[PDB]
Amino acid sequence: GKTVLTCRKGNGSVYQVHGHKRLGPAKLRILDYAERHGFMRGVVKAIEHEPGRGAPLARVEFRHPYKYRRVKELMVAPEGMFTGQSMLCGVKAPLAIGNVLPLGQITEGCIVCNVEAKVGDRGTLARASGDYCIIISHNTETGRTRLKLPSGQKKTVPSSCRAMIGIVAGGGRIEKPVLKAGNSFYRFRGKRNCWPKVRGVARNPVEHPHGGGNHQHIGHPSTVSRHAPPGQKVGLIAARRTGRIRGSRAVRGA
RNA sequence: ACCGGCCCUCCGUGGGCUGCGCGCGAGUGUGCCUGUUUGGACCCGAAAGGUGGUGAACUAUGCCUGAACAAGGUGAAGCCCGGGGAAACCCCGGUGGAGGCCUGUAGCGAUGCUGACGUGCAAAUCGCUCGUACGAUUUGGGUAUCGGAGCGAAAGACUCAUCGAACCACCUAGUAGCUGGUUCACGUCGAAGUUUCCCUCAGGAUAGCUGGUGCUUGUCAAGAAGUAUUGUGCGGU
RNA sequence: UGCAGAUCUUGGUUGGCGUAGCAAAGAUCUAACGGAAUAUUUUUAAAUGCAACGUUGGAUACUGGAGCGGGGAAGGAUUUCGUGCCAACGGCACUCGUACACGAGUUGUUCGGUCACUGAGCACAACGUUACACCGUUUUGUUAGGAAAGUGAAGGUGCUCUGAAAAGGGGCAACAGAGAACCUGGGAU
RNA sequence: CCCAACUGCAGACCGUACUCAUCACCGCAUCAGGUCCCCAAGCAUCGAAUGCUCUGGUACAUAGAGAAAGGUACACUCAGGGAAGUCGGCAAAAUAGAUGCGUAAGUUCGCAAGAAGCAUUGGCUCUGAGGGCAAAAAUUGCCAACUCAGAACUGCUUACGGCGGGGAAUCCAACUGUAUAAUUAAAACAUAGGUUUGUGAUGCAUCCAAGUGGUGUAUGUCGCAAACUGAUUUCUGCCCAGUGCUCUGUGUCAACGUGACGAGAUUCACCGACGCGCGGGUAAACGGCGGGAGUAACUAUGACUCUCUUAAGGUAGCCAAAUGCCUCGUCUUCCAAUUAGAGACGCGCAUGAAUGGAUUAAUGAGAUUCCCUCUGUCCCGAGUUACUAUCUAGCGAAACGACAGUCAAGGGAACGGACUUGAAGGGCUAAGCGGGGAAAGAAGACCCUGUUGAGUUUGACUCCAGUCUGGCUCUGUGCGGCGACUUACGUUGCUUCACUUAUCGAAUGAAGAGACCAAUGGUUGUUUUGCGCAGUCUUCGGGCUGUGCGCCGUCUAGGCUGACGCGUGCGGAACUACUGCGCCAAACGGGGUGGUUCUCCGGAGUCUUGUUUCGAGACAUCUGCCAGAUGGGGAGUUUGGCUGGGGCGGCAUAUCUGUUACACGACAACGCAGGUGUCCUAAGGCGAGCUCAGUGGGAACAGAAAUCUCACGUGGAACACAAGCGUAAAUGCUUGCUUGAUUAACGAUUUCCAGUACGAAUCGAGACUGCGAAAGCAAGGCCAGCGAUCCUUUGCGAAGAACAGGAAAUAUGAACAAAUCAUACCAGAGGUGUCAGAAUAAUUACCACAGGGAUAACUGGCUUGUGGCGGCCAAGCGUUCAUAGCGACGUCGCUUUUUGAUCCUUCGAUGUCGGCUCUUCCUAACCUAGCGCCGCAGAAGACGCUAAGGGUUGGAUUGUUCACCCACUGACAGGGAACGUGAGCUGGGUUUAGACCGUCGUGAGACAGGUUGGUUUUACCCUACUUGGCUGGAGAUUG
RNA sequence: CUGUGGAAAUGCGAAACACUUGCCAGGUGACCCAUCCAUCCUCCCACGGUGAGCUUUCUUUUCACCAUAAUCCACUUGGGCCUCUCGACUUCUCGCGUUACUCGGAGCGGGGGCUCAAGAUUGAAAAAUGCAGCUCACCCUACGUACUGUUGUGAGUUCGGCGCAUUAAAGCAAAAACCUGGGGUGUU
RNA sequence: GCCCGGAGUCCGGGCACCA
Ligand SMILES: [K+]
Ligand SMILES: [K+]
Ligand SMILES: [K+]
Ligand SMILES: [K+]
Ligand SMILES: [K+]
Ligand SMILES: [K+]
Ligand SMILES: [K+]
Ligand SMILES: [K+]
Ligand SMILES: [K+]
Ligand SMILES: [K+]
Ligand SMILES: [K+]
Ligand SMILES: [K+]
Ligand SMILES: [Mg+2]
Ligand SMILES: [Mg+2]
Ligand SMILES: [Mg+2]
Ligand SMILES: [Mg+2]
Ligand SMILES: [Mg+2]
Ligand SMILES: [Mg+2]
Ligand SMILES: [Mg+2]
Ligand SMILES: [Mg+2]
Ligand SMILES: [Mg+2]
Ligand SMILES: [Mg+2]
Ligand SMILES: [Mg+2]
Ligand SMILES: [Mg+2]
Ligand SMILES: [Mg+2]
Ligand SMILES: [Mg+2]
Ligand SMILES: [Mg+2]
Ligand SMILES: [Mg+2]
Ligand SMILES: [Mg+2]
Ligand SMILES: [Mg+2]
Ligand SMILES: [Mg+2]
Ligand SMILES: [Mg+2]
Ligand SMILES: [Mg+2]
Ligand SMILES: [Mg+2]
Ligand SMILES: [Mg+2]
Ligand SMILES: [Mg+2]
Ligand SMILES: [Mg+2]
Ligand SMILES: [Mg+2]
Ligand SMILES: [Mg+2]
Ligand SMILES: [Mg+2]
Ligand SMILES: [Mg+2]
Ligand SMILES: [Mg+2]
Ligand SMILES: [Mg+2]
Ligand SMILES: [Mg+2]
Ligand SMILES: [Mg+2]
Ligand SMILES: [Mg+2]
Ligand SMILES: [Mg+2]
Ligand SMILES: [Mg+2]
Ligand SMILES: [Mg+2]
Ligand SMILES: [Mg+2]
Ligand SMILES: [Mg+2]
Ligand SMILES: [Mg+2]
Ligand SMILES: [Mg+2]
Ligand SMILES: [Mg+2]
Ligand SMILES: [Mg+2]
Ligand SMILES: [Mg+2]
Ligand SMILES: [Mg+2]
Ligand SMILES: [Mg+2]
Ligand SMILES: [Mg+2]
Ligand SMILES: [Mg+2]
Ligand SMILES: [Mg+2]
Ligand SMILES: [Mg+2]
Ligand SMILES: [Mg+2]
Ligand SMILES: [Mg+2]
Ligand SMILES: [Mg+2]
Ligand SMILES: [Mg+2]
Ligand SMILES: [Mg+2]
Ligand SMILES: [Mg+2]
Ligand SMILES: [Mg+2]
Ligand SMILES: [Mg+2]
Ligand SMILES: [Mg+2]
Ligand SMILES: [Mg+2]
Ligand SMILES: [Mg+2]
Ligand SMILES: [Mg+2]
Ligand SMILES: [Mg+2]
Ligand SMILES: [Mg+2]
Ligand SMILES: [Mg+2]
Ligand SMILES: [Mg+2]
Ligand SMILES: [Mg+2]
Ligand SMILES: [Mg+2]
Ligand SMILES: [Mg+2]
Ligand code: NA
Ligand code: NA
Ligand code: NA
Ligand code: NA
Ligand code: NA
Ligand code: NA
Ligand code: NA
Ligand code: NA
Ligand code: NA
Ligand code: NA
Ligand code: NA
Ligand code: NA
Ligand code: NA
Ligand code: NA
Ligand code: NA
Ligand code: NA
Ligand code: NA
Repeated sequence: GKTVLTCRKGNGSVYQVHGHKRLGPAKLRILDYAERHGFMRGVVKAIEHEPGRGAPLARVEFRHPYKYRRVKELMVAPEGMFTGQSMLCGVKAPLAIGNVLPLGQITEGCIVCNVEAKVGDRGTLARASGDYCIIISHNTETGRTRLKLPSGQKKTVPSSCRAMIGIVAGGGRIEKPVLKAGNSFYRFRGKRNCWPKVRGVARNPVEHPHGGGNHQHIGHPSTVSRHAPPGQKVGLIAARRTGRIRGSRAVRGA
């Protein structure tokens, strides 16, 4: 046979991200001495749109801690951010929408976004259009905090990780029907080469495990093992169950 | 009878087997022809397999930076002015110019005549007719992804007239129980398509039929005869 | 070391045969001149030198500005110009020619490129891997466990010492992007 | 030294001609193909449509003459009828601009829509409406542009170009789009909408020979990766038994470990993970979703009942549907007539629910039926034009070419140009034509064979990457817990917890770590910080253990309490406010030392048993090496034979009996009738006694059949089994005793046969025996019942005796000895049934090669069962009467228009159904001519004779031949000619590649099932035929 | 005096309104459709002067031409802003404006000003050029010399108005080079 | 063939195959 399309994407030749018009990575500011002992004040200068992303971004301007110069950062904007607003980051920052605080300084039951999973990672959780986390409890003996992720899972992180108060802007994006193949064409223009999609049963036996036959059909169960080699692992991978879901859903993941 | 080897018995000047043994040597070197075997192997011929390199100017898809798209039809939202009504709200006339909207040039395609040509203008072209024509649109240059690999709105399509595995050189004069060929004269002889075994049934080995070289002899006849006679046996058509 | 055949190899010759044809894009006519291509006869004029070629004037007609108009890129590289010339070539013809021969022609402070920008991208150095570099990384601000700055602010001396500040090696990739100081007339071919 | 206005001098390098295309580029070429950019006039007109023209550019494409046939056309017209043509309205005709009026069902309310349909349109002369700019303003004056609406008069030959035909229905796909360059544009793909799965980064998917390597990821669940269905509306039923996927506590599974016997190799015991088994879940995972009886007041049907059975027994819906074999189903409608269309019905070979069911407005170069208009598609053809062909001037090929070119019959390799017999035939030739040359092209692609392949699949055989799992190593420090070992003290195997230096993850331009707040810290230190107590050692110098006291060692914003003590705190000087945009750098000062110059110290806290900082941490998410499972993701190879083709079937593949078999022996077929892969310690061996099957006469229950008795009884019984042969004081039956079913020095021979092996059998010699009084019989059950090389495995070569290897002691392990281990020689056993003995699953319609007429699918040839057409005899039918007309039970033929049987010709090719067109032949006579006969009154008919000269139709449905209806007629006969006729046509069907459905298969795929779409090439040669001309010749050229 | 004028929008240029690659911050480069108005230019008309065409009859007629490069100097239309009006919708429903989807106490409109963009006019260049006519005029062989002439309210047309500027789950590259300012140096 | 388990021993499992 020939190589399956799932394996060909791993080479990454014509299937890499389109990033010519992107503005760069969106991160919180570097954790330094000032943020660990006091607070730094910044000003929101502009709200900008980046192709391939749903949530808007904010340009915040700070003063350099040690030099006579200005530092410009690029972050994911929470809902309610406006131009001219003052942003405070540090252990002594107050509790308000748009501030960045250590997780141990936020009262249980608050809504946060842009949460670090490692101290100094500069934000890796709850970054999509309308997502947020919820603080559940603090453990002062071990200095750890418990969070509820947008997927419904619970995670424990060190209390020195930072987070932003509020929810990400741009929510409710997936509620509008697309109605046209042309609209999907423009949506994927800024992400990567992955659309349109051809079904496996419509291909030939040389290309896909589902191809071939005088009728269009899979001839074997479509649930495939976790240990299957690449080129054989297509269909529903290591599925614990199949079919229409009746009742309360279970929590996805491991 | 003797030499070597394996044995049996009543244990003898018994017995019975076995050797590519002995039994007054015949070998060895060289020339030449014929036969068997390996090699390119009497001459020409596959579909395949492997090692290393060259191609995205045809064509497939992504990216960067440029260019292009007559003339009409229909008439969405928003806005204006009038009426009706207790209200809620409803109605007419304008304006405006939306749409993977319609007719239709250029452009991009290729439905029918199963038209023309069919040793052509052409190793796919020509004529009418036909699809679409502000969009998932057409197009220049640059750049990125390939050979058990690349790319594909998927037809096993396309990757320089080559693709159900490209091209170039080499291993390679690849192997072929199968098809084709195989160059002077006269003379003496002259067949078989049957038996047994073989993954054997388009092929071999084996016996038979044939040729050559003879050996030992005889000469009217040995171990002669596809025939009779006499005698003596066999038989169930 | 002897050939009649292997859809055998390489040359030459051959009937078919002066045959099949040389039928898309409408079309030419006339006088004069040129040319060896005539108005060519011994044995009145027609019935015995046909047919065809270039230039100029006139006539007729086509292309019909999405042109058999005027300029460029890719590609080609003397096909450009003058004079001469008709053996072979332009599947008919040639006195014509993008044919053949002999000589000529391309001029920039300002036009295009470059000096001198970045893009999709490439891959020297450094490091790592490989039996073997002919392998990998090398723009998400950016090489390398990584000492890659050779520049020089204020100040002193005299008419040339001491040192503040600057993180992230060296290149290439656009003749349609960025950039770029000149216009008309000519009797000047 | 800086500058303004001038001025003086100098301004480097490469490109520059021409072209950019119906002749300069790529297509072998000056090729009707292809190739990016800029400039773009006048009139008609909505106009870059189309037609004509000024500027600029061309007259370059081989020409002249000129009404043959047949052709091509970006050329036309036809009376009357109007699809009767055809598979099919293919092709052509036809509608058409603008303005006014008007417009159906259905519908997602947007559309459908230009729905459908009616009317007007020329020319000329007039009239009205629609505006700007000025002024001392419902006024006056001046002036531009081309639309719209009317009136009178007058005319038509309906008159350029350009420009939708329309309607009623069924099937499929929602729509725009894509897509097999060069035979398929579609119902296929995509799409929006819907559902499911994995996954919180040390992740999921995944590239890669390898590394601190790479992609989705410049990302973070409203995300990324992997599948299925295919808009909206209304819905999506039951099954977890099978296969798969997935989640939890003890049988089995490997290395590594831990112990034993032994001198050691060897061997044994215990321990030992994932996985597989057990136990759950899961169908919008692959898939699946029944039989048989009876039963209601006429019959029918069966609401009802019973029965067998499943994991569940097809629910809502829909149907002779692109799915129904029978089948042209049955009823209605459409027509004069319908294998067609529509609407109904449903025990549906084999419909059915995201392998999606049902329905749908709009859309479609998609499939099908009907209607209006229109027509040369047809009845049935005719006339005209331009370019060819035709003749001439110039120029000038190819294909093909054994040799050649008149027929009839015959035989022949079964369809001759050549051969046999007959019949024609003077020579040369121009234009046509498609009967023959089984004409040309291409070593048949269909079918079969080869110990040839390739693409694809999986439950084939043998393996490899990837994933998971165990062991060791990487690997360090303490305090404990639970066991083990050996005579409570020492090691060790697992572990709880606390550490940090190995290692791992992340961030940062390695940008402020920890302490100073003080110990179950260290105190051998940069330039001289140690001092005691107790115990115990000593090289007599001083150590070690445990303890104390000094030293290392130290500052600070704020806030409480009594400058200065104590506690707290832990490195701190921040506009408010409810939410909204200001500037900050290259040091001021102050001390010490130098002469208000130059330097040090603060401003700006000190220190470092040292790690850049966080997180984890001796684990794995790390490195390497062994071990196990999984693993069509990938590699390699295989997938019997015979055969009235091959396949399915069968075994004629190794073997036994009777017959074919022709009176020695031998003899074929997928010939006939039957057997074999076993069974028996007795069913083997011997001695003795006896006589079987059956029949007849007799005896309580007792009978046709129980047991007893007498007689006859040539085997009619028995002998394991198939059959044949054989046997009577026995080869049979009963009984007694036994192990000849052992060993048997390589003795010889028969059968098959090569005079090989294997199996079976025959005649002997030697040992020890059995039964017999003995002679004698017996080393299986008479003849069928079985197996090479290599490899594995068992038995025999006991103990002693021999001054030496001998008649009589098995041999070797090569320098030699002791004990193990291994090997050799002889006789058996574990098996090859394809049986003289390879280790082996499918598919190809995407297909390939070498060959085969040794072999199938057409024609032809032999045959004629079957099909068709006839005779002879005469039981009966015919009011009686065998024979007007028929004729059973039987029997004799003919034909090659059916289909079978065979395999002779053709596989380096003879174009494979039907229709259209055209000619000819046959007679078994439908009509037409003339007759005989009747159950012939007339009329209409039945049967038969001579006779093939003439004739033999128009339509609906279907690809059809065939079939069946409507209508006309004198009649609507049957057949042949390579199942006449494709270089004559057509291409509907059949039979490639695309795609859908049903059934089958795990799958790739299959179906003589249904459906839609799918290049038809060449004549100029010879002959034949049709016309057209030139010209010799009687010794048919001469005598 | 130590740049300077104006209450303000912001103006003033012979050389001190000098320097600023120590440093920092902005901007230009730099990107967006369609409608409407519309540049350079083209085509039509009107006005008429040079030469040709036709003229049996008509035609104050038909045709050709009628031009101004770069560079430099000195009233309109549109946008933004300042000032005054002791500042408008006080009051049953205010006002300005576009073909068009709207704007105003966070300051409409009106008078007067400042500034930007696109044009108009005037002049230097520039008539000395170019194009036609005459060329039996005045010459002779010279490319020879004199001389004459030199309106649009139309219809098209992307330069510009024009962007924080299009459908948008689509939101329209970057850098060199250059410009200005904040601080600082400098003149008295 | 090995390990088992359940009945001198027949079945059910998990493994292993040079005549
Ligand atoms: K040889
Ligand atoms: K190539
Ligand atoms: K429109
Ligand atoms: K309709
Ligand atoms: K369209
Ligand atoms: K299509
Ligand atoms: K199509
Ligand atoms: K289509
Ligand atoms: K001629
Ligand atoms: K000629
Ligand atoms: K000629
Ligand atoms: K012929
Ligand atoms: Mg990238
Ligand atoms: Mg900062
Ligand atoms: Mg397909
Ligand atoms: Mg596969
Ligand atoms: Mg298929
Ligand atoms: Mg070869
Ligand atoms: Mg091979
Ligand atoms: Mg290309
Ligand atoms: Mg259209
Ligand atoms: Mg054709
Ligand atoms: Mg296919
Ligand atoms: Mg050879
Ligand atoms: Mg031969
Ligand atoms: Mg002879
Ligand atoms: Mg064999
Ligand atoms: Mg020769
Ligand atoms: Mg000719
Ligand atoms: Mg021709
Ligand atoms: Mg013309
Ligand atoms: Mg020529
Ligand atoms: Mg030349
Ligand atoms: Mg780059
Ligand atoms: Mg440029
Ligand atoms: Mg330049
Ligand atoms: Mg051409
Ligand atoms: Mg007009
Ligand atoms: Mg045109
Ligand atoms: Mg036009
Ligand atoms: Mg020509
Ligand atoms: Mg007619
Ligand atoms: Mg008529
Ligand atoms: Mg018909
Ligand atoms: Mg048609
Ligand atoms: Mg209606
Ligand atoms: Mg109409
Ligand atoms: Mg469609
Ligand atoms: Mg379409
Ligand atoms: Mg095609
Ligand atoms: Mg749906
Ligand atoms: Mg649907
Ligand atoms: Mg199940
Ligand atoms: Mg049905
Ligand atoms: Mg049907
Ligand atoms: Mg019909
Ligand atoms: Mg079914
Ligand atoms: Mg279901
Ligand atoms: Mg189905
Ligand atoms: Mg459409
Ligand atoms: Mg279509
Ligand atoms: Mg004949
Ligand atoms: Mg012949
Ligand atoms: Mg062949
Ligand atoms: Mg064979
Ligand atoms: Mg395989
Ligand atoms: Mg005999
Ligand atoms: Mg015999
Ligand atoms: Mg006896
Ligand atoms: Mg015997
Ligand atoms: Mg197919
Ligand atoms: Mg044959
Ligand atoms: Mg042949
Ligand atoms: Mg042929
Ligand atoms: Mg033929
Ligand atoms: Mg026949
Ligand atoms: Mg035929
Ligand atoms: Mg044909
Ligand atoms: Mg035919
Ligand atoms: Mg024919
Ligand atoms: Mg078909
Ligand atoms: Na799809
Ligand atoms: Na399907
Ligand atoms: Na399916
Ligand atoms: Na459209
Ligand atoms: Na042969
Ligand atoms: Na042109
Ligand atoms: Na460059
Ligand atoms: Na050109
Ligand atoms: Na030409
Ligand atoms: Na589809
Ligand atoms: Na299951
Ligand atoms: Na049903
Ligand atoms: Na029907
Ligand atoms: Na750091
Ligand atoms: Na066979
Ligand atoms: Na017969
Ligand atoms: Na007759």
